[PDB]
Order: sequence, then C-alpha cells, then structure tokens
Amino acid sequence: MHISSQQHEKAIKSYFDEAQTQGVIIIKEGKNLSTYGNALARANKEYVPASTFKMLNALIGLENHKATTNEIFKWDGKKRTYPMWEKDMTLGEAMALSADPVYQELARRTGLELMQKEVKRVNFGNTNIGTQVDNFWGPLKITPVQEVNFADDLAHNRLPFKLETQEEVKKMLLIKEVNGSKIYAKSGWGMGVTSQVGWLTGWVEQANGKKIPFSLNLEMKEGMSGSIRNEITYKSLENLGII
Ligand SMILES: *C(=O)[C@@H](NC(=O)/C(=N/OC(C)(C)C(=O)O)c1csc(N)n1)[C@H](C)NS(=O)(=O)O
Repeated sequence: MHISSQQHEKAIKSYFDEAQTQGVIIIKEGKNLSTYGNALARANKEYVPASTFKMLNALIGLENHKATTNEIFKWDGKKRTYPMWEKDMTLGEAMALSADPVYQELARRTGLELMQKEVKRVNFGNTNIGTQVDNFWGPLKITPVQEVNFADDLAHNRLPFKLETQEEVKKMLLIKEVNGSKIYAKSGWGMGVTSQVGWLTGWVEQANGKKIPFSLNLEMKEGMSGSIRNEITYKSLENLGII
C-alpha cells in the first residue's frame, strides 16, 4: 500500500455511489477518527440507533441480572414478522438474528426507570429514551461519531459495566472472520421522520490483537437488501488494508 489517500477516498465513495445511497463510514485508529464515503456531513448528524441499541440493552440486562447468557427465551407461539424469529433463543442468538421480541422482553424486565437511568449513566447518544421501554431505539438519537466511539469503548472494555458483562456481550457480536481478522458488529435499520437509516457499528479485531472500531451509516431505500450494509463495510475495510 503505496495507495494515495485520494484513491482510498474515491474507492470508498464509489461503493456508496454504486449502491445508490448516501452514507459515511467512520474508522477509528487509536484516537484518530477517519471519515469516508459519499456524504461526509452525515458524521455528526443524529439518527435513531434502531437495532444498534441491542448492544446496550444486552449490557444493561446482563449487568443487572435480568438474564444470563445461556438462558433460553421461549418463543410465545405468535406469528412473527420473520420465521427465523419463531424459535426459542439465547440473547446471543437473538443478537445475530436481531430478534426484537427477545430484546423487547429483556427491556421490559429491565423496566423503563432502570433503562432511563442506565442509558443516562452510559451517556449513549442524546440519552433520551422517552416513556415507552420497548419502543425507543425515537426520541433517542445518536451520531455516527458517537456510535464508533461507543464501539471503541466496548471493544476496549471501557464502558461502565463489569468486564465480564462486556466480554459476554462482545461474544454475541462476532459476525465474520476474514483472513485471521475477526469482525464484531451490530446492524441497524430504522425508520425516521421521512427517511430510513442503516447502520453497521462494531470493530475489527486483527490477528495481532489490534482493535479498529468503525461505524457505517447510510440511507436505506425501498428495495435494498440489508446485506448492502455489510458489503459496503467489508469492501471499505478491505480497501484500507484493515482486513
Ligand atoms: C433494527 O434495527 C431493526 N429495525 C427496526 O425494527 C426498525 N425498523 O423499521 C423498519 C425499517 C423495519 C421499518 O420500515 O419499519 C426501527 C426501530 S426504532 C425505529 N425508528 N425503527 C431491524 C429489522 N434489524 S436489523 O438487523 O436488520 O437492523
């Protein structure tokens, strides 16, 4: 890689242009944030976290003894938006499937009051979870910079939760293994006032133990497959030589 920064920026901008979306992908190396993509001003704008919030819901539920990691959440038998959710599952399984009913149940066990306190204590986003404990991941919003930093915190065990709570949640987030590098992350897709947001927020753990946090953020459009979030992310990390 004698590749110019101009060429990196152009290549990653083109992965967003080809998907016909507007988005950004923030990469963090040590303390330095780099911003890539075809809509850089997204970096400090606020969007609903949607399902990226499952990472924090899990940390809170575990820290506070609302569940354990091997506990099986039974499917209640009612029809689900997706068949894959019609099954009994652990928090970790529900993370990978982004299964809402499980994370909703966990949120209800935690309850609105404790969820409020705990979201303030962690200072996640704008920190407002409103009056509904299972529908809030509006008015809670967060920026892509704030997401990559949250990812940075979790990857290095700096959030204010016990170490073992943080390691337990990190084990849930492994979504890919590419050439001795592991990718931990959580996806999101939220409907906002007039637009949809897509997220993929996590970190690359390299063979040598180095951790590189990232947050992809983009506009989802009718018709898009969700796996475009992953594909843009993996191409970008690869172009940068990070995986
Ligand atoms: C998690 O992000 C989850 N997203 C949602 O359930 C929300 N969805 O809105 C969609 C896009 C499905 C819709 O058209 O209604 C949501 C939660 S809070 C908010 N403002 N919107 C998805 C399905 N899981 S994921 O892994 O695909 O991201």
